[PDB]
Amino acid sequence: MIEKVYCQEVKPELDGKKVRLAGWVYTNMRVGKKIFLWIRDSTGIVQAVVAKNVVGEETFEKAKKLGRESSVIVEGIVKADERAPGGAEVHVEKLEVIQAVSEFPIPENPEQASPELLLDYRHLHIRTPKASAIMKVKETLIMAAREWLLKDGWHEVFPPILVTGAVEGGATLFKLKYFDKYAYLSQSAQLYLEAAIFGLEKVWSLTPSFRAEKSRTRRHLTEFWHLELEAAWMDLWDIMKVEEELVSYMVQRTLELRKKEIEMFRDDLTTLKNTEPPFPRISYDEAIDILQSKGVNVEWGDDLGADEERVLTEEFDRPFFVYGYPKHIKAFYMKEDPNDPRKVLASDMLAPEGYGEIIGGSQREDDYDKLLNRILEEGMDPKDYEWYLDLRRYGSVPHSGFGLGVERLVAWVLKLDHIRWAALFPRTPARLYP
Amino acid sequence: MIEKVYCQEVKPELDGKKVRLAGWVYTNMRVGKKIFLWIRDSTGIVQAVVAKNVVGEETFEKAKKLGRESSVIVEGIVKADERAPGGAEVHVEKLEVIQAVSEFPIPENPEQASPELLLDYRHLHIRTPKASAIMKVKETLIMAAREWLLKDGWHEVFPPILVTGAVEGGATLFKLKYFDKYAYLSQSAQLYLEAAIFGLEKVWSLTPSFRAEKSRTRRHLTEFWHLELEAAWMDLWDIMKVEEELVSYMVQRTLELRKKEIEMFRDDLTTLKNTEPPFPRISYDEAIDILQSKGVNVEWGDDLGADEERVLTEEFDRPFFVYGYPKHIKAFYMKEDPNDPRKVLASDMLAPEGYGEIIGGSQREDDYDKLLNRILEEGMDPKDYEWYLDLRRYGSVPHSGFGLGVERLVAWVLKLDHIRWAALFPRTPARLYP
Ligand SMILES: NC(=O)C[C@H]([NH3+])C(=O)OP(=O)(O)OC[C@H]1O[C@@H](n2cnc3c(N)ncnc32)[C@H](O)[C@@H]1O
Ligand SMILES: NC(=O)C[C@H]([NH3+])C(=O)OP(=O)(O)OC[C@H]1O[C@@H](n2cnc3c(N)ncnc32)[C@H](O)[C@@H]1O
Ligand SMILES: [Mg+2]
Ligand SMILES: [Mg+2]
Repeated sequence: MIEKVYCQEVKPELDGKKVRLAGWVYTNMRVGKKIFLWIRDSTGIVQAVVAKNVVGEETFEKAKKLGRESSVIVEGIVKADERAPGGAEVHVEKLEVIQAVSEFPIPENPEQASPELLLDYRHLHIRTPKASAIMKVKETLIMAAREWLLKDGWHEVFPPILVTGAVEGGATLFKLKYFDKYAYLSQSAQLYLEAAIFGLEKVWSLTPSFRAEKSRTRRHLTEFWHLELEAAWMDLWDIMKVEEELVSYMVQRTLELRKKEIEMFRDDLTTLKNTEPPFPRISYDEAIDILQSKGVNVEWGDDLGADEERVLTEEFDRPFFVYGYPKHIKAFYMKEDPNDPRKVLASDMLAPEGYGEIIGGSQREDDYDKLLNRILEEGMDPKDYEWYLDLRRYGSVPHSGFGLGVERLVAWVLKLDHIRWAALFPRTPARLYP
Repeated sequence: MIEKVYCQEVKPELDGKKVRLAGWVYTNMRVGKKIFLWIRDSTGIVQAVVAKNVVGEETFEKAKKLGRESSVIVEGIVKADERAPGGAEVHVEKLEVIQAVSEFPIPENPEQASPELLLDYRHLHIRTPKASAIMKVKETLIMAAREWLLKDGWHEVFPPILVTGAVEGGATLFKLKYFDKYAYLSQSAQLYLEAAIFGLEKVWSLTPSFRAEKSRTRRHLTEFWHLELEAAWMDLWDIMKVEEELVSYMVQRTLELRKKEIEMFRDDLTTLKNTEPPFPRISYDEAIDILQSKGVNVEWGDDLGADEERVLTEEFDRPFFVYGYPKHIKAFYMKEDPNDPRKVLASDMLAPEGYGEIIGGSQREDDYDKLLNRILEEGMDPKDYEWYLDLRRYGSVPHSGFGLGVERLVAWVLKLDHIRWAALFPRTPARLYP
């Protein structure tokens, strides 16, 4: 490959040096007698100045016709100039047009288009600066998680996606034909992580999870990226400490590295800056009282839906925990509160500013008889869970874990109006394509 | 959480210090008047010495009954002793039996069991030392890949799993009902990575890929982990350089960190040590000649199946490339060799010692008309690929990429007898459970 110079490298200190740019036309404007092509690549935008008496009539005429997203190679000499973007421009000596484009279907400001058009052309939308900024934020949050997980001594595992058991209820399970049988798409790797702690003690995975959720909200995808941890020996309170340390590190590391991208989306970084341990903790009981005090018609035992969570977040300026939920609005695998068996040792972590749940976790039931009884009570077939019950037969230990919704976290960090914008190619009940 | 001391931390320098172990009984033997419990955790095995006159009759009797995989907490004093494992043992003061076990269904040497029994109890098999060693190797290879990818400036993305297009042929596609429509499970994220290079230039993903492969070989899973890279500007020769640099780094970093685990599986590390650039490169033409010279009944134009690849590997002592395949045994998206349009600019990387293909990659067709013609020739519906064709309409650039099978790589590194042992919970046509 003939090596290129990235746009971000075009700096005043390169004055007088030859560079080869490779990228796509961002804008094309005549300035005086010259053509100014702003060329974008994955690192920035550089002004390339095309002069007729330097490149010749043929090249000059070709340059006039280059619309947005035309692919080009540009060779020229860097000139330091304070008026130019980045303080330096390229005086073009050679222009190779790879493909001229004049009708790119995403507008220069994509948010002047209908969101439905942007989704119809999602494969083109992702190359635009704001959409790409979201993907850089997403990769940085995940990089940060892996740094924290490595340092704190967790083992990464690669759990199955094709499964035979519901983790989070049958209502949101995708079913498929699998040769001579049927399989489901995993809603969560949790049960497999619970198997893995017996060999590795502290484990995590990052997997796509699948939820056949009919409701078309701004917080639900049918496919999402799910960062899950499970640990031997830890109780609910221990796992909550892990959650706040991990999320704080993810957010602070991403503030450190991606300030520029975040400032494209936020006028106020306060809640992100506030994201350090210890996070506020309220009981579900306290949540109900806060909600009732603000006029919300909620009764103890009711689920906290998105609208309840929204009002609740008004009282907080950073992520916070709600803990100790009524048993029967939570999943079958959760350990009862030994002080009050009406409740389970569950906690959710909610983001402020209306975003609501980003993590769901719990301490797991570690008693065989109790777990089996709960499976039966929920109308589940113990045969589908025999292997999971085995974990309570062959050296059971107390353990806890949780799952983080990566897109939910990205949506809060960037104050997105819909979770879909945090997925490279979002999947929702009416959207499968591109 | 009351803090524990990991088995690996029990060292002679801790002589006289109190420790709290937490783990599972590995062996239980009476030695003289005492009970020696070897306790395993995720980091090793420590000898815990239980003396009747120290712990009392009740505890001593409980200790006698602890079989393999009994879960225990042990508090005691470290004593340096050269006869003990790791040069140090724990003199037990307190033993808490969490759950006594006597009938763990995996034998102490698992390979004395039928592989079918181990798979039936896969959730228990994964906690055993060899199986856990495979998972530590797998996580280290992947950690190494991410280190290399970060340093070399690639962006991580999170592509879709629910899709509408075959990347690697319709024969191995899983189909499912998706609300009012149908979806497929991704065979490969490649086409989406190709969209993403227009914004990010150099991208990668690690995703589960799904292949409805009926043939029950030792090299095929129906679900596998797929590390894929795609890069603007790079041709086939460029991407081959990336492949050998990445794989060499993965293997060398894993040799550095996981020598102990690898030596559980290999008597000879030579081929791993040999894995540094430049890898040998032979053309498909050369491969055919080598094969014909060794008596293999292969004709130019024929696919190189697993048995052909096996014989071919005999001539190599490290991974190697085969390049320049006949067009019609390769996928629709591959760029024709401009010097010889009977061929495409494809290469596979084969592991030695009979393992065969670990990477499939190519330069991609970047001309709209050629790609459309190929889609039509293969009986594919251009409507399902309109968005992919769009990438050749809106600023097309030359580009190349590849996919690495993580389990295939692990199987070669550890000289496994079947790829299934490299998956946490393997999926094959007859195996969906646990
Ligand atoms: N390992 C565990 O303990 C996780 C547990 N088994 C679990 O699946 O919990 P959830 O609360 O359903 O999901 C966990 C998180 O996953 C996200 N999530 C859950 N459903 C989601 C959906 N339909 N779309 C997008 N994100 C979704 C939310 O952030 C939620 O807090
Ligand atoms: N991004 C790309 O260019 C990849 C390309 N779209 C692709 O899917 O190529 P394959 O050669 O089919 O698969 C790539 C690798 O994926 C692995 N693989 C492919 N099929 C596999 C299977 N059924 N089981 C286990 N591993 C399998 C093999 O290592 C193979 O070399
Ligand atoms: Mg939840
Ligand atoms: Mg292949």
